[PDB]
Amino acid sequence: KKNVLLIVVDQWRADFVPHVLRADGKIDFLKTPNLDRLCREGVTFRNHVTTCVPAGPARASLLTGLYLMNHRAVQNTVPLDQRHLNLGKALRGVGYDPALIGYTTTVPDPRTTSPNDPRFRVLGDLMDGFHPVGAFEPNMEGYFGWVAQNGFDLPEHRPDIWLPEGEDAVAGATDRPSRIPKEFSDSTFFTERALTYLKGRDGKPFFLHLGYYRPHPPFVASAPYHAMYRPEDMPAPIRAANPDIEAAQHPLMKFYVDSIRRGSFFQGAEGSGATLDEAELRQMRATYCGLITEVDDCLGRVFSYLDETGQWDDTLIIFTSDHGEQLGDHHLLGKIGYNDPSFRIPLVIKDAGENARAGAIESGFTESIDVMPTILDWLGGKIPHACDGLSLLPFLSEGRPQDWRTELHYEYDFRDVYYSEPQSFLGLGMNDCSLCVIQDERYKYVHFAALPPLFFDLRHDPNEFTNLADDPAYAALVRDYAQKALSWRLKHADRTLTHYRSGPEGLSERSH
Amino acid sequence: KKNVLLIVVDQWRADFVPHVLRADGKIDFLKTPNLDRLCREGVTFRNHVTTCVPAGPARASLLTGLYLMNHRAVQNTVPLDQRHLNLGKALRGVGYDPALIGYTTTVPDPRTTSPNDPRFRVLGDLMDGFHPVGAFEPNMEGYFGWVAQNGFDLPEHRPDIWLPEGEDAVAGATDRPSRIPKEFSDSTFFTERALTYLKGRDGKPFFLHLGYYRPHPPFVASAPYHAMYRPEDMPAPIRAANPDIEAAQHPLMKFYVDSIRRGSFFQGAEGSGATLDEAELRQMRATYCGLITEVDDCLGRVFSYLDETGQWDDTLIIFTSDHGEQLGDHHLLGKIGYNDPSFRIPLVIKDAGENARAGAIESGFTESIDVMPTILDWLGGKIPHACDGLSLLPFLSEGRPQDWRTELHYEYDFRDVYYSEPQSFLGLGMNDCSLCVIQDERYKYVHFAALPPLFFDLRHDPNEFTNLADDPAYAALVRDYAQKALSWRLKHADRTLTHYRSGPEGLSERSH
Amino acid sequence: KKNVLLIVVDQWRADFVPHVLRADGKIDFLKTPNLDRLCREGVTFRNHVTTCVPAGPARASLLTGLYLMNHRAVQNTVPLDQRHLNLGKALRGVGYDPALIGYTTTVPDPRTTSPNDPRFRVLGDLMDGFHPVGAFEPNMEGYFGWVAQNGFDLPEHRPDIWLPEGEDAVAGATDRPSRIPKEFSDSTFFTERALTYLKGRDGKPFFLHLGYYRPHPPFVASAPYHAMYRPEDMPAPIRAANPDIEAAQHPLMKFYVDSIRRGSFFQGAEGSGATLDEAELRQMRATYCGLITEVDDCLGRVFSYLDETGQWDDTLIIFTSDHGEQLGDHHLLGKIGYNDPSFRIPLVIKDAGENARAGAIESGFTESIDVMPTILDWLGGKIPHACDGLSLLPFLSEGRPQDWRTELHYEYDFRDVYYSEPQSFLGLGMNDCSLCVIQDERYKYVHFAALPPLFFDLRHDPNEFTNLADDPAYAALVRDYAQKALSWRLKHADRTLTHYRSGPEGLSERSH
Amino acid sequence: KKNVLLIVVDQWRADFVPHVLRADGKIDFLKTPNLDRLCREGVTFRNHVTTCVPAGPARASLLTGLYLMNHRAVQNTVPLDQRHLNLGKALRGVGYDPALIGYTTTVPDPRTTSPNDPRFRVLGDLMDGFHPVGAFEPNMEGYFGWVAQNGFDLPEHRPDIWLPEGEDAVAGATDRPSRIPKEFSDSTFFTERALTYLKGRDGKPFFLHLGYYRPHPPFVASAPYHAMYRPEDMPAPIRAANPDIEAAQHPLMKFYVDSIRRGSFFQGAEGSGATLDEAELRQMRATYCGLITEVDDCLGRVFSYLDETGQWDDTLIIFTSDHGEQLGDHHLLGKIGYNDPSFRIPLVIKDAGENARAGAIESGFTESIDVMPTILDWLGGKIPHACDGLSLLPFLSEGRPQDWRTELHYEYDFRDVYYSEPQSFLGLGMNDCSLCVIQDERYKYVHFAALPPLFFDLRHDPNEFTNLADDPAYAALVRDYAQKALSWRLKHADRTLTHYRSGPEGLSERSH
Repeated sequence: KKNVLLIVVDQWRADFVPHVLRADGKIDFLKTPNLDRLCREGVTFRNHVTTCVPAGPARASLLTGLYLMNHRAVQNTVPLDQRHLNLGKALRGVGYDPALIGYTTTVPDPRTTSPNDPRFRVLGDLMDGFHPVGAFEPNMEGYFGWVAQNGFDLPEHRPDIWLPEGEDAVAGATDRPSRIPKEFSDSTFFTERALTYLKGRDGKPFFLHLGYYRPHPPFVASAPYHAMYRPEDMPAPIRAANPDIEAAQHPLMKFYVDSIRRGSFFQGAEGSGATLDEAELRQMRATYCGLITEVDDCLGRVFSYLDETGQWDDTLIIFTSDHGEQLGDHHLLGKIGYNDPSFRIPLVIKDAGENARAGAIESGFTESIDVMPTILDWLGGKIPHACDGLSLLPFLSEGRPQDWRTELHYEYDFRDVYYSEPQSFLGLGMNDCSLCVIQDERYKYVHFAALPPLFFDLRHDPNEFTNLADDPAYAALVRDYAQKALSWRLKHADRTLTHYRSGPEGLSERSH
Repeated sequence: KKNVLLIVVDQWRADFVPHVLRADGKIDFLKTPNLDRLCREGVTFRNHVTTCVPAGPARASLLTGLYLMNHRAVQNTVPLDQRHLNLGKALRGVGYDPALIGYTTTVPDPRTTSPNDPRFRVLGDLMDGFHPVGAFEPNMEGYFGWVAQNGFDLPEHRPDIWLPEGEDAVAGATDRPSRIPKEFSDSTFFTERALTYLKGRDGKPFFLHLGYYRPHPPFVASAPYHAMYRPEDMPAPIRAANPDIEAAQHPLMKFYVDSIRRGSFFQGAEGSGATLDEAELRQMRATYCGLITEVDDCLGRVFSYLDETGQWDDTLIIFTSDHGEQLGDHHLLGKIGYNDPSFRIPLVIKDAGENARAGAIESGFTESIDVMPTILDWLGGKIPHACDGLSLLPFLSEGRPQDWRTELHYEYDFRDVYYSEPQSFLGLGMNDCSLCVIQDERYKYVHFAALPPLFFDLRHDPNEFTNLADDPAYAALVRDYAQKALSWRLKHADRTLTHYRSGPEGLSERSH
Repeated sequence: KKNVLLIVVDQWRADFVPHVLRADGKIDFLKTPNLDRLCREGVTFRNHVTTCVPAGPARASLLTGLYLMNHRAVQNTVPLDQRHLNLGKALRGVGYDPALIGYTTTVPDPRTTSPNDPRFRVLGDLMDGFHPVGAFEPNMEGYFGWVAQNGFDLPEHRPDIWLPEGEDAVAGATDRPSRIPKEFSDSTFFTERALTYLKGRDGKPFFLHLGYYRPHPPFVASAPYHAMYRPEDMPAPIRAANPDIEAAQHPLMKFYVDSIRRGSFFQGAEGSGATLDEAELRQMRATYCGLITEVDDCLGRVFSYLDETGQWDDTLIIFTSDHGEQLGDHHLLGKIGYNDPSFRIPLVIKDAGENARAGAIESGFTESIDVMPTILDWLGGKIPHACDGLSLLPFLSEGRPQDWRTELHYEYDFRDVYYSEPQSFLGLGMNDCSLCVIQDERYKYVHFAALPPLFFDLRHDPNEFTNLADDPAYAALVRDYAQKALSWRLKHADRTLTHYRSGPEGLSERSH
Repeated sequence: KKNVLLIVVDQWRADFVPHVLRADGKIDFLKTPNLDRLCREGVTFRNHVTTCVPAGPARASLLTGLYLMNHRAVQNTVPLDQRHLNLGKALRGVGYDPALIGYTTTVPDPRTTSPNDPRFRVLGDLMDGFHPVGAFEPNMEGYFGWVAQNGFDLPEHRPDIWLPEGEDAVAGATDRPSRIPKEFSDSTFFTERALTYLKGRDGKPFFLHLGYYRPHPPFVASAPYHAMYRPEDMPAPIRAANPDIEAAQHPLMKFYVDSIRRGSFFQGAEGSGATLDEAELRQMRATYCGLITEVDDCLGRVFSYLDETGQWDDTLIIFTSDHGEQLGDHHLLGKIGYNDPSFRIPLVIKDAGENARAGAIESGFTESIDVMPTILDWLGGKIPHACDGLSLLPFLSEGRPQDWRTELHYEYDFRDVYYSEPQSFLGLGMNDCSLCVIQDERYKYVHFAALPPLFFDLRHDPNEFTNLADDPAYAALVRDYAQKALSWRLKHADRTLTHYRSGPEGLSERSH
């Protein structure tokens, strides 16, 4: 039997992975023993990125194997064209039920449904082609129903379960637990769904997308996770001397430094993200780590079931996140812009049976578009023609292919959506609000469609504080990176039908 | 606020409705206090039929408002063409989430998905366009997972929970409970799903299809429902002197009398349905009533939640079944052929607020195709052009429209499917294995595509034992009924585009 | 090489076929030597019918192999659903270019094109999937352009080329030629298109739909065709003693007797069709025969090219009409209602090489739905599942299959269209304005959806003057015919997906 | 009334436009009095380019308003995805019949038709959505049929009409006429189709795509066009000292210099294009000019009809070409690679009525993608969201918009097709065989996906002989152009659905 468990957490940064911290002789300041098991048994990818943010775009890339340039689900609230083949439909093509827990944050194609469809009132709903066995549901109704049915009385505004405990609590970064017990947390919910699904399968081959919401905000944790980590033990946020000097690097930086609000990160909180002080940021980070360890605890329950039923060694397990989180870096909160911490994400893969490269940490450059092709390759399917990504399976056996990519790529589109509208500030039209990034071990280039470009020397400036793009002494380098990214664009134009040929012998296909 | 609760039970006969029994001065030999509440508050339809059987075809009609002649999902295991507009998609068109609990038994259109799709391994899966919030799942995996997660240990073959209690139990009609406790029954499962969904909604307007599996077989009940009714208190089965004399009426009757097996009705049972004796049939009926009262008990929990939250008077509640059940009538078990008990089904409708016709029992002839138009009319939508059914709303206020139908209609297709293959016995090709029925208070005509027709005088022969179709003295009557059914065929040809017109002023539509 | 020439004339009656007239010892009062060649070399079908009228519906049946009950292009100006597979697309499936001359009178599916599409201003345009190589074009623009480019000056209203010659001419049935020379006639036009297409092919395998407009009205002929036949030599029209006694048979008869206008049949004419006298009707018939012989002359040019290039013996030639013409019968002009002369049409088929049944006249009952399956069978394709018709090829070799149909069937829908609106007169809604007909050598039954039925004894009443349906002594017969037609309905329900099955081994198909 | 005549010639270079030659004080060495009329009455665009070559890709751009990056019809023989809205369908959306003469060289989408479709045996057939009124047809069957029907006897291999006259003629560049009389030329054919269509319209509003094949090769002309121009009077070809020094600039240059054959340009000719001597090249150019003047003569007939019927002042006339022709430049023949002469094309536009800018010559940078939006804007339609081009109408009135593009762009894909397969030579995979170009008055940058880039200083090196891209002193410039092209890529990502938004008020659209 072959099973696939695709664990997709939300908003979990690549530098919050203990196996890699320990590899580099850093303090592993959070605990994730179950993720650590996967790392010991599998391959940990240390230069993995999501190809776009935030959740909608990122999950479109993950679940289609396409760049944002191809999928066009460019922001939350923007439709995903039905024409793209997604992992759910592809899994049906190899005889697998595409069972899904969590959410995909997918807006339907308006050509396919009524303009009155309630799916158009929310950020996104379930992507067509999956089989939902544990949905969050829009407005988290699935979760809240489950809490209510478990007999826990909810407040009148149900997200107020995430206010810190106590009538006197000040909303924001907090050393108080949330107002929801651990047993009724969202992470418990998703886990119970997983266990229910796996028990229903009763040994039959499975695919399961196991989605967790955490550590997405609000940054508040059920007891005792809220108190598990000390703020002084957390890595310091990396940021310029003040928000104004930060914002000076680029107009998009300025937009987000100015506009991000604390209430988008802590339930009920007032004020700007940028004005959080170091102590507050450290508490936030400790809470974030609490959330992370709550997921890991829950994963241990899923893993225990696989072990007890003798399915662990038959399961390909992929752990990843949809995207990262600034976590105060550069005066930002969230997953926006162009900085590494918004895009870099974990990826750990444990093959079936004893893995050839168990415990290895891979520096080859991998992108979230690669995960769908990997899964399909593993299950013996054809990788669709149209995918931009490649299978990672060679990494599990012999290593990085000679001809593998030599740069990481990602994209961000910041056109106006109902809750964040930078266009007027920036002076831009809707189709001119994007950027792409290309990077390697040495240099990072950020190319904006209609704003200035950025270029960082990552050996000297690993935290991206010193734009060099407009320095004449760097002209040849910036040229070279603009040129690599331009080649990337041309190599990734849509491939739907481009292998077909008419000719004297009729319709054919080209394979090379 | 306007809500819709569409309760769809499975295999529940119209003559197992206490309100109607009492109206006709019969003993109401089963208890259904919650259904009785709906009857007291709403309109009970006493001449309602499903337009086809079994579950797949019936639910296609229910959920599209189409005859089988139009929907073509002619048997279980036969695809439903994606072109038909179903209630789920139509509900999205009026801004409602099409939440569904239970199942639809729908085989996908092969033009829309891979031939490898696991949905093609089972009878049917969920119909496209619904939002599942409590699926049985193929092979009842949803249920069995929920049982397992609740900590109940299941047997190795999970349907063996429906063997009668005790190692010594003889499989078949039984006075022993099943091996599943009430708290872990399927009806409990669907109810918990309903309550979870409604609690998640938290007062917001809803549509919910609340599906129950019971009283579908196996005819075994959790304690103490197995013992709730005495076999001597049940209505006697209505059948000919012996199976051979029964089978003589028609070749299709003979097919089913000969082939139906007890193991399709009682878990693990051996032998033919037809050879059950009167005592066995009475026990089966008592068990069936047990199952029915277990549903009604569960409905009381859903209704209690609506009452406690003040939503009862804002909810249109429709109770119906997908089809009926022979229950030993005519030596048959199941939902097959042409007899009234396979097609006649409950229908009770309680409008929002104090109903103008509360407690009324309606004799107007209504068909399951009418339910979708009723729901959409009630929610202020347009009834799609293509529907064969009409809205029932006039019945809730002034009564039967002057121009309402004056005959009931239904259809059955018996072409070969993997578990029941009458073609070779009958001598027929696949496109020649159907019948249609037309009836009124006086006469019933059964027209077969390629076998002999049947005609019953229902005043003299209410139980359809004496075919008159080949009696010359009935030629004018049979003529008249063949002619009504033929007019019916012509009046119901597909209406997808037939209202459109080209002409000098361009494209238009005709409304009358 | 295998070629197919499908010649489709318009409005040509089956009883205007000399080979059959001579077979029955009648005077062959018109000349058609080229059609007579096909008859001598092939099989002439004497009981062929179009399954519906007028041109749009008839050509939908011809070009899809579907009954009107399935195709739903129920009247002129009503869309043809894109879902039906037509002969053009099927021909592409066997590697043939679906070249077409003439017209198909097809209204596009509004779901496929803008509501502003100019194709919605006319009766119909070209059916999707054909390759036009000689279109009439809407409003006959293709023709009129060709005339103008040939240097003939057209009148200001271009159809006035069909006024009889002379300023003093009275419009109507005429012994004067039209105002267009033979060399610039429509039949010359289509022929020149054919020859141009065949010369372009230069021996390569072809399919060609060679459409002629004639003998469709206006009943006026280029010289000397207008004078070729004497009115006294024509068959007398068959009609009741006066229009009122005619109209009494049925309300639909009354509608058409009352409403048909002469200007729909003769350019510029005033007055009712019904009031034409016997002399006028005889002239009309002589003109009609003139038109027919002009087509036959033109066919001789196409046939001469096939002969000179050695392709005759490699070509399957099918000659047929879209429908017939009342030609004064029953006080009617046109193709309407239920009478034999509107539906009965020629069919002659000459196979490649020396035909086994050369010169034979076939009485087996054949329908226009059979022609598409015949063509595809001949070219080695699969007959689509969805076709209602069957291949005629067995008739060319061994004869009528044992299991061939034993009745002829056709349909007419008379719902309101911009130029003919019987609904208010009849008292009917749009979906209640149809009939179907079933007949054999002895009896004819006409079943109306919502009007009275008709039944004729064809041995005693070959011209359908004496309705017997309401005669009690005929109850068993009418019963029997209503019953055959009802079986026909059930046997012909849509077959798109009904051969597919889910089951344990996955998706399969049933072949029998 | 508003009419549109879109004249699309084939293979006509921008520097073969007399009005522009005379404007720049050059000898106008060819005569085109009818094109000159349009120039005197309208606006001549002197910096117009096709966005890709050869014919298939170019006509996809022209007829969709999309870059090659979006349409993906990347080479001849590669399918055009049905999802793109083309001008034919858009014209139906404004109530215009999309009449077309010539050809579109469009390979159908294989998801839409059988793999056996004969349209897959040729380079391309007619694009879906047009109404053909004068097709060349695959293999020019339409033309050759018309010749044959006109009574001209064709040779056994019909393209041998383009061998030079005389049994002794050497195939290649020639001072002999072709073997087809002027009256039976292809340009006469298209013209007769136009006149036939316009006469059929009889004053009603029209759209007509009037396609000419000439001056596409074979470079041989009917008498006396073959002798109309002296070889010594032609502009000299611009090329390096020898083919090897030419080929050294870039591997793609080398491919084409090496592989192009004379038989692709002159009927029956042997040998390489590159080895033609100056005299031969001059003759070729004189023949090419002959072909051009034959088109112009034919246009005068169409224009005469518009004048005689009083429609000239009601017609928007757009004259353009699908692409250019190297004509010996850079040792090349054809439309390949990256040089200006393959991409630069005429564009002249005469508005209805007396034009505000009659006689003006516009230097604003315009691209073939702009033509569809112009036509639709002119006819009062919405420009589709998805178009990459913009309407040119502002140029006809006030001039170049302030915010108009400041660079020209084009693309070439050279992946393997049946007749030209550079991949193995180049060492490339199929999705790595493309380039894009960006240019302005001063500099030209050619960016290859997987080969070296090129950069020209057009003031010093107008004929693109000196690549500077690898010169360090040009690093900042090449950077700047790579960066403009990269911004171009990002600004032109697919726009199908990217204006839609979900949100609290339901589905909406963003306009800015």
